[PDB]
Amino acid sequence: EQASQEVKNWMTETLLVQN
Amino acid sequence: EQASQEVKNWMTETLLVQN
Repeated sequence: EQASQEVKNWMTETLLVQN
Repeated sequence: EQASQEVKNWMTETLLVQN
């Protein structure tokens, strides 16, 4: 599961800010 | 920095394998 609702939110937001 | 059941499973397993 590369991304999933909750996971997608963190994956994008978290990584988005980092990058 | 953040983990939640599903997120924890991926965060650990996914990152565990990577590292």
